[PDB]
Parts: sequence; structure tokens; C-alpha cells
Amino acid sequence: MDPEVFAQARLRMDQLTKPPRALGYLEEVALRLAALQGRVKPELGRGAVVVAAADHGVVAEGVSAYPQEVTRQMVLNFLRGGAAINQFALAADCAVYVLDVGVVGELPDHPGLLKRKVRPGTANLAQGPAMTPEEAERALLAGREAARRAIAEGATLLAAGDMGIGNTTAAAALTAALLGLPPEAVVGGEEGLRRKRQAVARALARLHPGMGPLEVAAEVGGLELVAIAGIYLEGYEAGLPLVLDGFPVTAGALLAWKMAPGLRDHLFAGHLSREPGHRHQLEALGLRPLLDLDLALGEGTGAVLAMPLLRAAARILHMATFQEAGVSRG
Amino acid sequence: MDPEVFAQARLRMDQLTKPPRALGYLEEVALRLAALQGRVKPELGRGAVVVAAADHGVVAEGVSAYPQEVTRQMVLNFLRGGAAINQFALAADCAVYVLDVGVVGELPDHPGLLKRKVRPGTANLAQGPAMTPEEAERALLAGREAARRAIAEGATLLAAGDMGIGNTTAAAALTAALLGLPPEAVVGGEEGLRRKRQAVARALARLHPGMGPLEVAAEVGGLELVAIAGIYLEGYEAGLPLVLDGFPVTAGALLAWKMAPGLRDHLFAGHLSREPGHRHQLEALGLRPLLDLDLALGEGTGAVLAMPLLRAAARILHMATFQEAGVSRG
Ligand code: NA
Repeated sequence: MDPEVFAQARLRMDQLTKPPRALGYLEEVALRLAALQGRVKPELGRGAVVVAAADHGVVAEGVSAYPQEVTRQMVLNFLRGGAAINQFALAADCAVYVLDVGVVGELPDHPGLLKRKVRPGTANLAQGPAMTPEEAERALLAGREAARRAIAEGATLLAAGDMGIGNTTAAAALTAALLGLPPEAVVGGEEGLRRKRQAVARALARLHPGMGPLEVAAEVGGLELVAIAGIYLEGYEAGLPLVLDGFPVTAGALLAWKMAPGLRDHLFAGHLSREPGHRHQLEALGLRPLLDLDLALGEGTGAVLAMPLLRAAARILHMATFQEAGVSRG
Repeated sequence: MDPEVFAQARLRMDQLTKPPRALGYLEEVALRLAALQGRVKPELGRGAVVVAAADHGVVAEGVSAYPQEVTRQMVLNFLRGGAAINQFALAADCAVYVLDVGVVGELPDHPGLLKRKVRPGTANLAQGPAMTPEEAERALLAGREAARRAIAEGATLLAAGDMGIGNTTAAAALTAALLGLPPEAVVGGEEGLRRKRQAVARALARLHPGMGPLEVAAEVGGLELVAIAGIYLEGYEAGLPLVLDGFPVTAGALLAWKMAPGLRDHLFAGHLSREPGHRHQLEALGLRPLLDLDLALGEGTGAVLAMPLLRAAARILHMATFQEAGVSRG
């Protein structure tokens, strides 16, 4: 972040040809992008989304209506361009990458697939540690690797996506843990809800004060959630603007944040998911969602949908000032 | 609007590879787009926004902090690409056309400008009829002409924009007259507030039974507002998805709706303006705003920012179904 650029950008903003605060929330977004890129007139282009996929042992708790096999079937769907993320990406000038860090089952070699399976799904987080600290570290590096490939190929904006049946439970556990919240706050039918909350509570019961973020993630998180933390850390270190998607993706962002506080300066909330716990995550991060379309899919869809808005926000500072355009002021 | 397609699209949506209702409000948008185009798999591309500009005699009532000259100066800004609308259009693959139906002062010939000045601004709507029915007709037709060129040049979705100092007062008067609302509901320093409400009340007082929508608009509206109705009427007849911008633009759409009841089915609310009366207009139209960014600028900015969302929505139906992708269900 460039303090000087921000100040210069703030001055220009106050001189652009539009009434004060007429572009609402987008004005703040533009100023942040200016400081982030160190340019008074920021500019975004081709974007990229790295969808991290992995399975969860907690599916044994009956926390999902879908069979575990859906995770792998969806990854194939991604590679063939039939998922929602593929379609939104086409409409948002965003490249799509897929990362396998823990899907149950073999996947074929494919141009858009990065195969770094750490293990065939995590252990049941309700009965014990989802993974070992070493496996967590491997997932983290995998996420960083994927992100680095996206960046190397020209990504100017980076978002993360998630795919994993039952990852909302793991997301809830990681969130409740990192934000010191109760199950009921991160888990919003009746009996499935019962299983999810109890699953989260049991997982939290294994934790204790003084634990590092990655240690907590390895205990109650998911492999793709840790990989997502890696995706964001790599993007952050690259100096790129980062876009948040839904609940599971944001949980991964919270992990990255706890590992690097300054990362929050590069975060932009793409949307507000229907997932109740998403609100708490955003408030903790002090971020306002750009979109609110009652989305509840994940895959990085909400993040990708917001990219055009971020590009538009950056262009605001490209507007003419009253002096440049010869426009009279109040 | 094809009911058969709407039904077929609704069926495909329910079978796409994602949880039911997982894509929230965008699913309804997709279905409407499919029905409008008469294709289960709608496709959108280049968009266009026609920004109608004209001055208002009501500025004499002290209803704006900006001098009247700003309308003409902003039109020049549009032609030089320094306005917010130009920046947003760049990020949303949307052509920008400007239509002068009543700006005070001369403008240079320009390929992106349609010069159809009806008169140098309207008369003061608080003291008498803003324009004659004959002038309103010319403004309406100028709007159709500009929209037709946008369409002839390839627009697949159409939005209207407004530029006119003091037009929120004319928009309030027209809205109140068409919807039968009081000045208090449509109008939003306190002294300015008060004079705007009085201006609106005065205009309404001149109305009487037996007046056609065009006669009403001529009496209390603005030239660009009537032109905006023409833009939407032309887009409606061309069978295109139409996108609403802010308060003044939506006032123009209400006029078009009153002249053509079925036009409402082609409308999409781009965003929710900070202008108090905007929500009332959208409620009267029964439309849900896609964006809510606290924008209060106009120019068609909100509508243009929503175009990428409309394109994304159309692509949803291009996703693979469970059966097509070989994904198990739940
Ligand atoms: Na008079």
C-alpha cells in the first residue's frame, strides 16, 4: 500500500466531475486500488480464479444432502466448462484454474488442472484432526503454486474458489475457531443442522488457547480451505488485488489473514453469500460486499461476478477533473 | 416474451449442476432473458446506453447547487470521454451515445452525438407548462431515433442515461403525476428540499382529468425524460432487454410504461439510487434492483454497471445439467 498515492488519489477524487460522494461505495474501492497498485489512476485487466477442491471426512456425519462423489464429478465439470464458475468467468474476462489438493479419486491430466492431491479427503473433523500439520503445510504450498501459475500467466486480479462436499462444516469450524465464535453463529434441514453444529462443537472442543492459525486449520479445517489461504498469500505477496467469494473461500482468507494481518488491505468482498456466517467473516475483515444477490454456490462465482465492478471502480480515477474538463463546480 | 420458453428455461434451471436456487436473484434474471429472446440458452454481447440531455427552467427555483451551464459542459465531457459513464461503459463493453434534445447552447457535430434540440431547455415547471405537447412529441421521437441507431449498430441490451441540471425535480413531478403520489414521497439543504416539493406541488396543481401521458409529461416533466421514454419504447419494440438507471431515467421509463403496458416485462432495474423516490418507482414497476452501491450520479451509470451481471445471468443457462455432466444429485 502506498500512503502518498492514496493521498494524491483522494485529492483527485474530490476534483472529479461528479457531485461529492455521488459514486458511493465505489469511490472507496477506487482509492484502495490506487494505493494498492501505487498508481493515482489504477487499472485492472484480465482476472483469474483458482478453484481449490478436496473432500471431507465429515460427510460421514451426514452434514450434506449430496454424495461425496459430487466433488470429483464437479471438478470434471469444471475442466469441461459446464459449471457456473466457467460461465461467469467467460462473462467476466477471468481465467479459470483448478487445484486438486484432496479429492477422493484419480483425476486425468488436463491443461487447466493442477494435481497436488495431499490425501484422499480429510479425516472426519468431528472425530479427530482433519489432517496433520505436515499435510496442512503441503496444501498451503499447493495453493501458492496454483496462484503463482495464475499470476505468471498475467492475472491482474485474483480470486479463490472452493469445491468440496461438506466444506461448509469445515468452513464453519475454522471460522468459529479463528474468530472465537460459537457453532450457532457459523452454522445456519433441522436434523442436518443438528449434525453440522454438533460436528463443529466437537471439533472446537479439541482446540485450546495459544494455537497457531495453521495448527487450528489442520485440526478442524479442510485441505482446500488451507490451499485457498495459500492462494491469497501468494497473491498478496505478488501485490495483487484479491477478491473474496463465499463462506468457505472467506474462511480460507481468514486463515491467510491471521497469518499475515496486512493481507486484509488487499481484500475486496465480491458478494454477501446467503450463508449466515458469511456476514460475521466480512465484519471481522471490515469489508463491505460489492454484490448482494442471495448467492449460495461457491466455486468462486461471487468473486468472479464482482470483477467487472472492480474494473469499473478503478476507472473512476480516469475521469476528468472539473479543471481538466472545464466543468463548473457548485 | 415467450411463455413456453420461460417455462422450458425454468425447467433447465432446476436441472443445472448446482443446488436449487444457489444462484439467487440471477436465476430469475436468466429466465426473463430467455423468455425475451425466445431461446432457452440466451446470449448477450455488446450493450449500449443512450444518454439524453436537456436543461430545465425549474433551476430558477434554486433546486440545484450546480449552475445550469453544467449540463452542456457535461455533454462535452461525455464526448471527450471524461465522465463516469464513459469509464463504466469501457469496463462493461457498452457503446455510449449522447442525445441533445434541449441543452442550452450549441454543440459541435460529433459521431457519438445526435443533435435534436427541441428548444433551449424547458420553461419553469413550477410556474407553468414545461413544454408544449408538440415539443414533447419531438423529444420522444428523438429518443426513438437515438435508440434505433444504437440497435442498428449492434446493441444487444439497451440502457438510458440522463444529464440535466435540475432534472430530479422534473423527475419527481413526472413520477408523482403518473403514479398519483404526493411531493413528500418523491422528493429527496432543507430549504432546497422545501422549494423542490413546492415546485412539484405547483406542477401537479396544473393537471386535470382527461390528459394523455404525453400531455402530462409536457406539463410537468423534462425534455430528456420524454426522450428517455422514447429510447425505451424503441428498445421494447426491438425486443431487447432494457436496463434502468436512476431516478430521472426511471421516471422516463414510467412514462414509456404508461404508453405501453407490456414494456414492463422487458425492464431490468440496474441499481437502487440514493434518491428517495427511486424505490417508489421500482416498487410501482415491481422490479428488484440488481446493485445497491449508494450511487447518486445518473448518466446511466448504474444501468451500465449492471450489464455484466445481465450477461453472467444469461450464461447460467449455458451450464451443464446433472444429466449432461454426469453429476449425482441430492
Ligand atoms: Na406562470
